[PDB]
Amino acid sequence: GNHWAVGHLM
Repeated sequence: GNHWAVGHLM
């Protein structure tokens, strides 16, 4: 679906 919380790596 939507990419709400994805890819939170600095």
